[PDB]
Amino acid sequence: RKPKTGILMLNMGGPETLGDVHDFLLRLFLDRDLMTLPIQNKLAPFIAKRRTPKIQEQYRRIGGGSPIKIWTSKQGEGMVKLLDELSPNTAPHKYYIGFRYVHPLTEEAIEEMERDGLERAIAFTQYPQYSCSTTGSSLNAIYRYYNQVGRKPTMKWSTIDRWPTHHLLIQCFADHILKELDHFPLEKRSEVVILFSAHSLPMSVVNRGDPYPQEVSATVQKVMERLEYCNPYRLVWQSKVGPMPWLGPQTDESIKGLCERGRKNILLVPIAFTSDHIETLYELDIEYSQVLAKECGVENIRRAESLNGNPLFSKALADLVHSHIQSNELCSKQLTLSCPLCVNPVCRETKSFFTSQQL
Amino acid sequence: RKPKTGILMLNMGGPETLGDVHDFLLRLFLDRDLMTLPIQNKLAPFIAKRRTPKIQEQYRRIGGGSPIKIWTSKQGEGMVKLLDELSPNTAPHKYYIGFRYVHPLTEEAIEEMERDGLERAIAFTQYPQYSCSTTGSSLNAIYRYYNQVGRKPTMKWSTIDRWPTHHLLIQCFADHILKELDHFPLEKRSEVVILFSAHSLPMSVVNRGDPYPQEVSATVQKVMERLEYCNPYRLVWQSKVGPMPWLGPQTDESIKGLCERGRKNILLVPIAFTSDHIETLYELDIEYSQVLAKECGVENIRRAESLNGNPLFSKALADLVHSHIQSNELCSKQLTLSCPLCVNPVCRETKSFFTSQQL
Ligand code: FDE
Ligand code: FDE
Ligand SMILES: C[C@H](CCC(=O)O)[C@H]1CC[C@H]2[C@@H]3[C@H](O)C[C@@H]4C[C@H](O)CC[C@]4(C)[C@H]3C[C@H](O)[C@]12C
Ligand SMILES: C[C@H](CCC(=O)O)[C@H]1CC[C@H]2[C@@H]3[C@H](O)C[C@@H]4C[C@H](O)CC[C@]4(C)[C@H]3C[C@H](O)[C@]12C
Ligand SMILES: C[C@H](CCC(=O)O)[C@H]1CC[C@H]2[C@@H]3[C@H](O)C[C@@H]4C[C@H](O)CC[C@]4(C)[C@H]3C[C@H](O)[C@]12C
Ligand SMILES: C[C@H](CCC(=O)O)[C@H]1CC[C@H]2[C@@H]3[C@H](O)C[C@@H]4C[C@H](O)CC[C@]4(C)[C@H]3C[C@H](O)[C@]12C
Ligand code: FES
Ligand code: FES
Ligand SMILES: [Cl-]
Repeated sequence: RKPKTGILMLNMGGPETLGDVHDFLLRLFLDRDLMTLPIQNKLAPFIAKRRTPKIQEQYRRIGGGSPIKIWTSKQGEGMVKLLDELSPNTAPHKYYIGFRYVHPLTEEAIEEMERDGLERAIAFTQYPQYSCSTTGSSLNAIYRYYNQVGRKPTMKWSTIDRWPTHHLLIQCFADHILKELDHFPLEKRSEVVILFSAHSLPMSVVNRGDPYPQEVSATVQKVMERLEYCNPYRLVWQSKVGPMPWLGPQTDESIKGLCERGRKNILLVPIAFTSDHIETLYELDIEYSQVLAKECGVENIRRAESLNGNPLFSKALADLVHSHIQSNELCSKQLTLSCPLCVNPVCRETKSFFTSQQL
Repeated sequence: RKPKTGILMLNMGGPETLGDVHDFLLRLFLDRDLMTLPIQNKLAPFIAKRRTPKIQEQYRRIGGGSPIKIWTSKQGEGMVKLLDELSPNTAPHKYYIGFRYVHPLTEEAIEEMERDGLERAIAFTQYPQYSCSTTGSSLNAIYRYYNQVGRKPTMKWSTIDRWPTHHLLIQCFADHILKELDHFPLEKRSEVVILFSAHSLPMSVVNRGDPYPQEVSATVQKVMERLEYCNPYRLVWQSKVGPMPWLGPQTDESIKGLCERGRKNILLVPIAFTSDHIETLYELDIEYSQVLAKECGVENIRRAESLNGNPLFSKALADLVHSHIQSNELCSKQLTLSCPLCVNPVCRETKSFFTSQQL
């Protein structure tokens, strides 16, 4: 039996091996939805080859590459098997992986989606919190596809563009946090500082009105509420890159700063990206961690697990697709509003694309 | 009969008349908990004198002054009256007004709380979201007082240092928003953009690790969930003041930007300060409102009411004190953690002051 309802899972993806790094950065620095540079078509191929060594080193430090493709597939299969039982009417359900910077590319997934002749297609972002640089770009890619190809869609599109506070997403964070808290000495458990750490954004993106900072902040509050504020916490921002101003406090500074002030037990929480990724300076570079413990007497710096393959996550995914199908909405109301200082002509077009879909 | 349980309502206060503007600014720029300047004791008087004209002008544009004292008394009386019934064991209760920069000063209130012979004092901040420059300074003032009169408290202190998501606070916001939405033509309601507007913080305070932006974001999300995301929204920051970088987007530029992009109906919501204050450029300056109205034809720009006299607010204030008293907590868990990059040695002393209190 042919597939009825297709679920396109959107993410930036990641280099499978250190060999895939160059082409990851290449596509990344070419993404005008993410950034605009002078003579970009020529500077991109450069910067990519230029930073490849550095990025290659960082991925080596965490296993040799990104496991996103595998976790997404395993999560997708778990979502589908549950979707076939939850909503018989829209079954069979089939999932497609739509990575932005590496194969299987977004356009490739759409292209294949068109061929299987689906009745309904769902652009399901894998970023719980919305940013024009993440979800925005993935959704813009879909619009850019049909327009670069020159023809209209042959299936009904809709989208789950954000889910910063989905009750089952919150339950998974709380569970992973409790699980890691148990790894600290029993007599220090209540002194542990929970440090929520999300990827920073350049202030120029924040200042034009990106909704990301506000949604990440909302996820954090729901998690602490579920945990009944058992420990103190802070929302900090990691991996800023370059010399320009980025939203702080930086995770690096915060850990050092916190240690210089007596807090020896820290629990980092990946609150805005659901799969493993590049870690922070004090977790990786061993030379810096020594100086740290030698002066501040750092006791424990731990990191909660990523929602990788927790089966309770698949239940979160399927529950979202199910609700979406039952509500008949084409996108959240937040998507109908562009950033106050948006200067990307494609944003409006992508918006209209989804609000204008049939059914 | 004498007062048993005293409730100290903390806030920055405000100039009652245009004549009280100088001393207000004076005490403000002298606040070391708010900002640190070189030879501050000399520079403060100058800055205060140099800005009084502009601030007097601003307050005149809104009626000639701030009504914070009157509204706080009203809410205070309503809170006390409701407590005496909710908590008979701690009754009778008495509210005191502790403004930071104008009479009745924080110190004046504490000094009077002693004389009344209270056997319990509650430092209750009127800012739902915590910032070191707001609630932090007012709490630091309580510690700075006893550390001046060289003596110790004759009563037991405790504090309600934050309440960003108190359910009755959320209901009030949603009620005022719905009520204001009705003032727009009904054929345009669903298109009204809800602009939550909170006072900005300098980027140096944000990067230091101030919890304010994350708590304000939490209030926003709670309010929108309560309204069913009936309209699109954005959290923006107002009253920048100065040349240095502050957290954006700025309310002024967001309104201009939103209008330049076809969003004609905007609803402004004062989400982080519960009483009337200085408004934005497009609400005051008539020269700008016109340019805006004709360069990009804006239809309606309205501001929801401040949670001034709404009785449901008094009920929120009372429900908080009651819950606080029955939980037996001395402060929130969050107060036990200082900012990652704190450089104010008084902060941790203020912390110990509250966590070390009897019972
Ligand atoms: C401008 C910008 C913005 C943004 C945003 C963001 C968000 C919201 C999220 C995110 C993410 C990310 N990224 Fe992001 N972002 C950016 C960027 C970037 C770059 C450039 C890169 C590559 C690396 C280097 O250094 O080069 C990235 C990248 C990135 C990735 C990979 C990395 C790691 O670390 O792992 C991640 C996952 N990013 N992101
Ligand atoms: C640095 C800083 C920080 C901060 C924060 C804050 C928050 C969180 C909240 C707030 C508030 C306020 N303020 Fe604030 N702040 C600041 C500041 C300031 C100043 C300088 C002033 C006076 C005015 C002028 O211009 O000078 C103020 C001020 C202020 C007041 C008065 C105004 C109006 O607008 O009305 C208000 C209410 N503040 N705020
Ligand atoms: C000027 C432009 C930013 C323009 C803008 O923000 O509006 C910035 C962004 C990318 C930068 C370039 C990239 O960082 C790659 C190169 C880095 C070298 O250290 C300087 C030359 C170099 C070629 C940079 C020149 C210049 O600083 C660029 C081109
Ligand atoms: C960090 C990287 C340069 C790396 C390198 O030279 O090795 C530089 C080059 C292109 C830069 C970006 C582009 O200049 C476009 C944006 C310009 C804004 O002022 C900051 C964010 C912004 C998104 C920049 C972030 C950062 O400074 C980038 C990404
Ligand atoms: C140098 C000092 C900041 C020191 C520090 O951060 O460690 C800053 C903060 C307050 C500033 C002063 C205030 O802004 C008041 C004046 C403003 C004028 O535009 C310049 C002179 C002026 C007198 C400023 C001189 C200088 O930039 C000051 C004194
Ligand atoms: C706006 C005001 C000067 C007003 C005037 O000259 O008429 C200046 C003088 C003191 C300055 C503050 C002080 O320099 C202390 C802080 C320094 C940080 O770098 C920015 C925020 C910070 C809080 C400054 C905000 C703003 O630039 C202030 C408040
Ligand atoms: S950059 Fe946010 S809608 Fe275009
Ligand atoms: S500045 Fe935040 S605790 Fe001191
Ligand atoms: Cl829009």
